[PDB]
Amino acid sequence: MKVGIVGSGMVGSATAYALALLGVAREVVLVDLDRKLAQAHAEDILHATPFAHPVWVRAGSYGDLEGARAVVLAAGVLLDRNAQVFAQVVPRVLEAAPEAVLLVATNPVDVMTQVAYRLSGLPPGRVVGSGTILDTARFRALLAEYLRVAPQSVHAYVLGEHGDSEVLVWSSAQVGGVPLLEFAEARGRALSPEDRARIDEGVRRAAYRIIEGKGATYYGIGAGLARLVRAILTDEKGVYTVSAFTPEVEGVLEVSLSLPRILGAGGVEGTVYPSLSPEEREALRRSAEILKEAAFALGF
Amino acid sequence: MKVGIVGSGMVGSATAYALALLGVAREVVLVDLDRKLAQAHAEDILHATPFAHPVWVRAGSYGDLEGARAVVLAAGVAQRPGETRLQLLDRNAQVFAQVVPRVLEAAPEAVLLVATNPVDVMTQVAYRLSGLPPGRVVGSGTILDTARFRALLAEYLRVAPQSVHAYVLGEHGDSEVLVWSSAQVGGVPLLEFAEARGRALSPEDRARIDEGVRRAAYRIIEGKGATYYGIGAGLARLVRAILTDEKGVYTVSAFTPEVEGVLEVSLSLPRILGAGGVEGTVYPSLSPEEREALRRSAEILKEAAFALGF
Amino acid sequence: MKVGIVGSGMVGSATAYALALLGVAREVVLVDLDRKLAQAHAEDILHATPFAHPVWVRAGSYGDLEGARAVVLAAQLLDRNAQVFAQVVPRVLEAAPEAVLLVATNPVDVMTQVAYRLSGLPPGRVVGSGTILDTARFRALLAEYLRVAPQSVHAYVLGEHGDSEVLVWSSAQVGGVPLLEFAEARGRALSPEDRARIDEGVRRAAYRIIEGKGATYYGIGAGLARLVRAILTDEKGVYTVSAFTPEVEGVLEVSLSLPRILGAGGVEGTVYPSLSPEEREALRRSAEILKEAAFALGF
Amino acid sequence: MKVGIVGSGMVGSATAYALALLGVAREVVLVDLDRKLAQAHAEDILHATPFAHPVWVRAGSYGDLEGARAVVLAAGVAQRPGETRLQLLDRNAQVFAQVVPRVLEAAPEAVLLVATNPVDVMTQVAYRLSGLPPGRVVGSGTILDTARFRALLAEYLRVAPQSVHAYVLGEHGDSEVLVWSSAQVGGVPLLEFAEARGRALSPEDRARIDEGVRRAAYRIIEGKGATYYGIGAGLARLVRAILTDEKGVYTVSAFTPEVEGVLEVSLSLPRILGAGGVEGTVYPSLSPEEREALRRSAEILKEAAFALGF
Ligand SMILES: NC(=O)c1ccc[n+]([C@@H]2O[C@H](COP(=O)([O-])OP(=O)(O)OC[C@H]3O[C@@H](n4cnc5c(N)ncnc54)[C@H](O)[C@@H]3O)[C@@H](O)[C@H]2O)c1
Ligand SMILES: NC(=O)c1ccc[n+]([C@@H]2O[C@H](COP(=O)([O-])OP(=O)(O)OC[C@H]3O[C@@H](n4cnc5c(N)ncnc54)[C@H](O)[C@@H]3O)[C@@H](O)[C@H]2O)c1
Ligand SMILES: NC(=O)c1ccc[n+]([C@@H]2O[C@H](COP(=O)([O-])OP(=O)(O)OC[C@H]3O[C@@H](n4cnc5c(N)ncnc54)[C@H](O)[C@@H]3O)[C@@H](O)[C@H]2O)c1
Ligand SMILES: NC(=O)c1ccc[n+]([C@@H]2O[C@H](COP(=O)([O-])OP(=O)(O)OC[C@H]3O[C@@H](n4cnc5c(N)ncnc54)[C@H](O)[C@@H]3O)[C@@H](O)[C@H]2O)c1
Repeated sequence: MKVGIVGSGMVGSATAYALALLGVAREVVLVDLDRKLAQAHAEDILHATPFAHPVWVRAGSYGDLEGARAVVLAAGVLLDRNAQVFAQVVPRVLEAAPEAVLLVATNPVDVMTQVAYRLSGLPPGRVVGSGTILDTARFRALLAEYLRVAPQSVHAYVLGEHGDSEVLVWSSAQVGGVPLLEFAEARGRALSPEDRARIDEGVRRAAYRIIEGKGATYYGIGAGLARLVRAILTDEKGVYTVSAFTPEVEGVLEVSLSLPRILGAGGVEGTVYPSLSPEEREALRRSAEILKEAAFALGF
Repeated sequence: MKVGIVGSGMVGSATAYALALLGVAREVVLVDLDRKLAQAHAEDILHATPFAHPVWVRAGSYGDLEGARAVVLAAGVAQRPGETRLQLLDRNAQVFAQVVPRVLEAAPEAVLLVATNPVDVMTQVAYRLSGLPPGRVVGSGTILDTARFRALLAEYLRVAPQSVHAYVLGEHGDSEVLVWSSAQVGGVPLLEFAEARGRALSPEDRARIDEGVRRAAYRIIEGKGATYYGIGAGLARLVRAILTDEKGVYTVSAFTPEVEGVLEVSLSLPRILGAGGVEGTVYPSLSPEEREALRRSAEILKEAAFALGF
Repeated sequence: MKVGIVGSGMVGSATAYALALLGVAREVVLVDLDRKLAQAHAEDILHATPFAHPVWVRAGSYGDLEGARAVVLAAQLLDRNAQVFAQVVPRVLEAAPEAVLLVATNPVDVMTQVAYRLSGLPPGRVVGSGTILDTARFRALLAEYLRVAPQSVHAYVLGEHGDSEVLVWSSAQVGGVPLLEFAEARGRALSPEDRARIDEGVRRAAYRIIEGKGATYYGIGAGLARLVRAILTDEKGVYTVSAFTPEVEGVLEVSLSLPRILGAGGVEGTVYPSLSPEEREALRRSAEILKEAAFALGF
Repeated sequence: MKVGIVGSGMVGSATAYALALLGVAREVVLVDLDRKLAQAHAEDILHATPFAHPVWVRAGSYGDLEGARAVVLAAGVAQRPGETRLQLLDRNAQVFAQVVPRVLEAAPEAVLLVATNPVDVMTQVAYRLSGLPPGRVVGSGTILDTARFRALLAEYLRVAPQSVHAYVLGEHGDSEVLVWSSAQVGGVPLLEFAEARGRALSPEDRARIDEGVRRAAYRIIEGKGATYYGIGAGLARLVRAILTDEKGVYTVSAFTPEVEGVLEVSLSLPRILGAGGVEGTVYPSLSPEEREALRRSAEILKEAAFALGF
C-alpha cells in the first residue's frame, strides 16, 4: 500500500517517520512546495528503514500520489492563508488519488477538516481530521502517570474542539474495564477536584507548554496520525476520537468536531454519540457552536 | 531476561512459541519430565527464530530455570470431553507438590505464572506450597475468558476486539461471571452501542454469547482435542507485562483475602501486573446479579481448595 | 488482505497462529476436510487476537478463500498426496485465481512441481517452502555455535528439502567475514568435525523432532508466515524457496530451492550462485534425485 | 529497563522517539542544559506512547540517569551547511569534558553510546575520560553509512535493504570505506546478484552510489538543516541490541588497539553488540584498495585524537 503526506514540515515528516519505523505501508511519498525539504526528509527517513522495515520512502509531486489509500494533509503557510492552501491542495490530491481517504492535521484542525470536506465533494466519512486524537492520548498519558499504570489500560476520551473548548470526558472514563473513580481509589488516589483541575490543565495547555519549550509539537501528532493511517490501511474497525463533518450535534448542524468513531478502509464508518453528564454535554454544545461560527464566518 | 516454562506440552510449547515470535524474552527454557519432548519442542521453536527475533530456546532441567524472571507452570493433565476443570484437581495438586518446590529452589525470585487446570485452585495450591507473597503467584485465570468475551462481541459488532471493553471475573470455569454491567465500546454502554450499530443484543443474543465464552474450551477440545493457541498468547502477554514491568491491568487469578465475604480464596479480579507480579487489586462495583454470581463462584473455589487442605 | 490455509492440521494451524500473532493479514481463512478441526483451530486462534493484532480468523470452504492473495497448501503416500493436490489445487484457484500458492506438503519439492503442473500458473506464483526451514536451521545452529544472533549469520541451504540438501559453506559470512575465520576467532574455529556436527544438526533435524514429539510445525509455521508476509507486502526479500526451474547443473524442468526474490508475484527472480566444486556436484545430485522422483510420478 | 539520552536536540529527541515507538525500554530520560527543551520533547514524546507502547518518558538531571543500562551522548553542536564533521572536534571535545564525568557519577555501569560528531574521535574522547573498558564505550560510527549503502543498493537492485549485507568501515565521514569486495545479497556475492537482477554495476554506477552514501549528510543538512531520523533509528537499534543482549553484528566505532598498522585509534569495524557493549571485533575481508583506504582513514582519526591528547 502507498501513503501520501502533503506538507513535509515537522508534522508531516514525523508522521512519515512513525509510518516507516512501524512498517505501516510499503511506500510513503512526501509532497512539499519546498522540494529540497521533502527530498531531505525522504532521504533521512529512507536511511532509517534498514533498521526496521522495507519502506520505499521518497519525495514527489501530486502525480506520484497515484494509488494512495490515504493522504495526510499537514501543509501550512492565516486561517485565511491556510484555507487558500487547502483550496490548492485538495483537488490536486483527489485528481491523482481519487479513492484516497483524506486525513487532516493542519490547524485549526476542526475547521480545516470542514474546509477539506467542502472542497472534496466526497462522503463525509472520507475526510477525517485528527481532531482530539492527540488530546485523548494526552488525557490518557496524564492519567497513566497519576495512577502509575500503562496508558494502554486507561480508556478516557476528549471530545469536541481540538482546542480551548475541548471536553474531557470524566464521567464514563475507565481503567482496565473499571470505572475511573473506583480504580483510582484502589490505587490509593482520590481524584480530588484539585487533582482533576491539574490533569485538566495538563491536557488543555499541553500544546502551549511544548511550543514554548521547543517551538512546535510534532512527535505526539506524528504517532497519532501514523496510527490512524494504519487503522485505515488495515481496515482495522477501531474506535478513535477523530473529527469529521457531522450533520448534527447537540442541535448544532453541519459542523466538524471529534466524537468516538469507527475507522476503517472507508475512513469514518460510524459515529458514536456517547454518554456524557449534563456538565460535559453542555460543554460539548458550547464547543460545537464555537466551531460552527468559526467555519461559517469563513463560508464552509 | 530468561523465562522458564514447566510442562513442555501443548500449552507450554505454544506459550514458548508466542514468546519467541513476539521476541518477549532473550532466553526461554523448557522443562519437562520427558526431556526428549522438551528438546524436540525447543529445537522446533529455535528454528522459527531466524524468521522473527533472537531468542535462545532450549530444553533444560529444573536447575536451568535459575535466574528466570518468570516461570510458567503448565504441567499436568487437561480435561477430556465430558469432564470439568474441577475434576482435574486431585491429580494436578499431586503434580504441583512435585513442581513448585523444585521451581523455587532453582529460581526463588521468579514470579510464578499458573496455567494448569483448574487454574484458580492450582494458583492457590502453588501459593500455599510456595510460601511466596500472594502477589508473586499469578494464575492466568479469566484472562482467556475475557479475551473470548471481547472477541465474540467483536465478531458480533464487527469492530476490533481491542476497541471492545468487557471482562469476565471469578472462576475460570463454569461459574464465571460475564460483567455486562460495565462493558463499553467508544465510551458507550455496550447494549446502547450495539443498538445504535443496528445489531442490538437481545437477551437471546447475550445467551448465545455467554455460551460462546462459557463453553469455548469444550467446543475446542471436541474439535481438536485440546486448547492451546489462545492461552499460549495470553500467557506470553502476561509474561511480557511482568518482564517489562508494564503495570498493565488484566483479569488474573491470585490469592485474595476476602471477596464477597468468602475468605482466603484465589480467583480472578482486575489486577495491575508488573515486575513483582500482581501489584494491586481492584474490587469492581457490580450489579446485584453479578455480585451474587461472583459470591457463588468464590464459594465454589473456596470449597474445592479447602477439601484438600488448601 | 486475506490469506487462505488449506489443511488445518499442525502445520496449517501453526502457520495461522504465527500470522495472527504477527498481524500479517487482516483475514485468515482455514480450510480442512475435517470441518470441526478447522473450526476448532479458528476459535482457538481467534481468541489469541485480543492479545496481539485484530485478525478475522475463521474456518470455511473454498468459496471463502475468495480474494485471497496467498493460499498455503498444508494438506504410496506420495501417491495419495499428489491425489489431494489434484482435488485441492483446481478448487483453490477457481475461488482465488490471483492467489500465490505456497506449498508445504511433503515431499515439498515434488509437491511444488505437482502444484505447478496442475495449476497452469506462471512458475513464480507456485512456491514451495523448500529449504527455507533448512536455511533457518543452518543459521540457528551456527548462531548457537558462535553465540551470535542468527540474524547476523547469513548462510543457506540449496536443493532438495531433504537428505540430499546442500549446505553452502563456501559463501557463508558473518559480518562480511567468511564464516571460517570469523569463528576461528570468535575463539572457536570450526573443525571439519564441527562442520560435520552442524551438517547432521541440519540434515537430521526433522527426524530428531518427529522422534521427540511426533511432528514438526513451529519452525515451518513461522517460515510460511514469513513467506506469506513477503508476498502480501511485496517485500522483494530474498529466500531459499522451491519453484519450477528450467535448468540446474544440467538437470531440466525440476523444482528445487535456490536464492529467490519474493514479492506480490511470488518468485520474481532466481539467483544461480557460484559454488565450490563439492557443492556444485551435490546440487547436481540433488537435482537429479528430484527430477527422477518427479518423472516417476509423471510430473 | 531505563535508557538515558544526554542532549535533547534533534538527534537525542528523534532517538527517544524511535525508542518510544519501537517500545525498546520501559523508561527514557532526556537530559539537556536547556531544561525546558528536554521537558518539551519529553512531553511531546510521552503523548505518543498511548498509540504505541508504555514508556515513561521524562526530562531529568544527570542524577536521574541512575540505573540506566545505556546512555546515549547526543550533546554538542552539529554541522552547519558545508561544514565537515571534523570541524566540530574542538568544540565537542570540550562539551564531552563536561558530559562524560557527569554521566559516570550517576551511572558508572551504563554502556555509553556516542552519537556526537566527529563520532569516532568523540568516541575516543569518551573512552579516555570514562576510564571504562574499550568495549563499554560505543560510537554509532558507520552504522548509518552502512544503512545508507544498503538502502541505496536496495534501490539499485529493487530488493529490500534487509536482504543486502554490505558495509561501510573506518571514519564516519569523508574518508569512510565502502566495502564492495565482500558485499553480498541474501547470501549471494553482490556482483553475482546484480547481474541476476539485470544490473552490471558499472564504474559509473558505483561512483553514483558512493556519492549517494558519502555525501548523504551534506545533502540532507542543505535541504532541511540537520539529520536526525536516520541516526535516531540507528541509535535506537543499538540501544535495543545492548538492552536485549542481542549479540548482533553492527559496524560501530570503539577504541581499537591496532588497525592496518595504526595504533590506539577509534573507528568503525564489524562488531558484536551485547549487554557489555562491544563484545567482539572482526577485522574483515578487504581488497588491497579497501585496505589502503582504511589505513588512510585510520590515520586521519589517529592524528585528530592525538592532537588533543586522546
Ligand atoms: N494535533 C494536531 O492536529 C496538530 C498538532 C501539531 C501541529 N499541527 C499543525 O499542522 C501543521 C504543520 O505543522 P508543522 O509544524 O509541521 O509546520 P511546518 O511549517 O513545519 O510545515 C509546514 C509546511 O507545509 C509545507 N507546505 C505549505 N504549503 C504547502 C502547499 N500548498 N503544498 C505543499 N506543501 C506545503 C510548507 O512548505 C512547510 O514545510 C500546522 O498547521 C501545525 O499547526 C496540528
Ligand atoms: N486457560 C488456562 O489456564 C488453560 C487453558 C488450556 C489448558 N490449560 C491446562 O494446561 C495443562 C496442560 O495442558 P496441555 O494441553 O499442555 O497438556 P500436555 O499434556 O500436553 O502437556 C502437559 C505436560 O506437562 C508435563 N509435565 C507433567 N508433569 C511434569 C513435571 N512434574 N515437570 C515437568 N513437566 C511435567 C508432561 O510431561 C506433559 O508434557 C492442563 O491442566 C490444561 O488443562 C489451562
Ligand atoms: N518444511 C516443510 O516443508 C515441512 C515441515 C513440516 C511438515 N511438512 C508437511 O506438512 C504436512 C502437513 O502436516 P501436518 O503435520 O499438519 O499434518 P496433519 O495431518 O496434521 O494435517 C494435515 C491435514 O490435511 C488436511 N487435509 C487433508 N486432505 C485434505 C483435503 N483434500 N482438503 C482439505 N484438507 C485436507 C487433513 O484433514 C489434515 O488435517 C505434511 O505433508 C508434512 O510432512 C513440511
Ligand atoms: N551519525 C551520527 O553519528 C550523527 C548524525 C547526525 C548528527 N550527529 C550529531 O550529534 C549531535 C547533535 O545533533 P543535533 O542535531 O541534535 O544538535 P542539536 O543542537 O539540535 O542538539 C544538541 C544539544 O546538546 C545539548 N547539550 C549541549 N551541551 C550539553 C551538556 N553539557 N549537557 C547536556 N546537554 C547539552 C544542547 O543543549 C542541545 O540541545 C551533533 O554533533 C550532530 O553532528 C551525529
